[PDB]
Amino acid sequence: YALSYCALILAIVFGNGLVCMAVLKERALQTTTNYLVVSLAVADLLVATLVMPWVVYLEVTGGVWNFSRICCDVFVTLDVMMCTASIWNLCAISIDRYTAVVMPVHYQHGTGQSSCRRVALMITAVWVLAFAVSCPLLFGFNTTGDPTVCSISNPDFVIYSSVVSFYLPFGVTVLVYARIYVVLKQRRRKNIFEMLRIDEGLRLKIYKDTEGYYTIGIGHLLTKSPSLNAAKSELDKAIGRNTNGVITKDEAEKLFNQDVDAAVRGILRNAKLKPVYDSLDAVRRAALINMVFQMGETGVAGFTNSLRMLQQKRWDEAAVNLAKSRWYNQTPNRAKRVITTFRTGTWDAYGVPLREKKATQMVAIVLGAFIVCWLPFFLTHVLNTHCQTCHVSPELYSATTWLGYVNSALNPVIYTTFNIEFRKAFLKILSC
Ligand SMILES: CCc1cc(Cl)c(OC)c(C(=O)NC[C@@H]2CCCN2CC)c1O
Ligand SMILES: OC[C@H]1O[C@H](O[C@H]2[C@H](O)[C@@H](O)[C@H](O)O[C@@H]2CO)[C@H](O)[C@@H](O)[C@@H]1O
Repeated sequence: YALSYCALILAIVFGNGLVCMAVLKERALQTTTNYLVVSLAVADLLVATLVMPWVVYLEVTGGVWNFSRICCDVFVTLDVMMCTASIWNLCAISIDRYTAVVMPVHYQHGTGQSSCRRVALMITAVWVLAFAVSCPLLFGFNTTGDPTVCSISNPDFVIYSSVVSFYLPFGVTVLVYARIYVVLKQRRRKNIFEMLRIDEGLRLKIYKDTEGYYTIGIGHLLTKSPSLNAAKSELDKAIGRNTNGVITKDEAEKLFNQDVDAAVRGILRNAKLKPVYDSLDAVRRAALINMVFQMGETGVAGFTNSLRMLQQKRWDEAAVNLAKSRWYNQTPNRAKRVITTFRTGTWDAYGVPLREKKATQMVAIVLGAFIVCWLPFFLTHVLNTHCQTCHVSPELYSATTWLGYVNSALNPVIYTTFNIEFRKAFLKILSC
């Protein structure tokens, strides 16, 4: 393992040096996921420039350390800190996907805004957790039986780190990804009910809506009066018990299922909206209900141009038509999802986007790469220092460590493999 390590050294500063270059420059690649990928790329850049040079020195000698014990402590803590930073970032990303999968319509909205003061706080956390875990070595816990041997030999620390460095964040991510699978495997279609839940949202206490009117449950307007009494009075009336401002989920649901009925009926009694709704399909019908839910039977009746266009089955035209509206400027995201539903006649507007599936797939493999690279070590290093049946030759140990450092240079090879836009930006910086 003589020049091999030096090859790896450059491979790591090369790939992850690019990964950073791509994100910082490429507008498209500047997303919350990627920003965490940067910090993970930084964990590998530091490893290659502050830890592996010393790993290459201890390799040239037969495991003899001629430098200050203070210089050994720094070296060993950094090695722990980066590896701690890696696995934990990796977990931060896992949760990031979990939210993009479980709550996909909200994820897109909450990544398109001042969503850096979160990312900041996640990266920060991960590094500060990284440091605290490693710092004991710095303040004396790097004890060995000979000063020329520079290694983590402490029986207590090794157990601690193994849990906090690996078996905990690994256990988190594995159980997160367990749930990612469960959800994506459970491809339940959507309907009018799940649609409006997303768009309207569900609340149990009374609240003032966008117009300033008292509301509760899934967009149910209680009263246009400025009285919180009248609101509760109408709320009781609609449920059949003295609520006092609060309801249950299931109450909220039944109240909603009525409003949807009233919405259907309201349209069939309308002399403008009925012929449209008859010539629409189960799904596209659902988007008309949705507009009338948002805007009432007569407001929706005022898109004369678009209502005809939907009857004449001109879908694409109607969509470009409805964008030009005051409805769109007011609530532009909800419009985009209703208009897409009309255009396509599908619920891909409320699904998990392709872009995100492909990310969630990618970072499953980056995680896979890790556990394959680092699990060998954490089993060997634990069993070498807590020993009874030490079938643990130093030849093996050098491999398990070698394998662990190989991991760093792999990430950018995975990012080019599966992500097209990285692959695009990488050849863009290399082509100059
Ligand atoms: C089990 C807890 C544990 C956790 C972490 Cl993050 C560690 O650093 C990777 C170690 C560890 O042995 N480091 C020092 C060794 C010797 C120099 C290189 N390096 C191996 C990568 C370690 O024993
Ligand atoms: O506009 C018809 C609907 O009015 C209420 O719900 C609205 C209301 O306009 C307001 O709270 C807000 O803009 O959203 C919700 C629906 O989007 C009624 O409670 C509904 O039954 C009507 O469909």
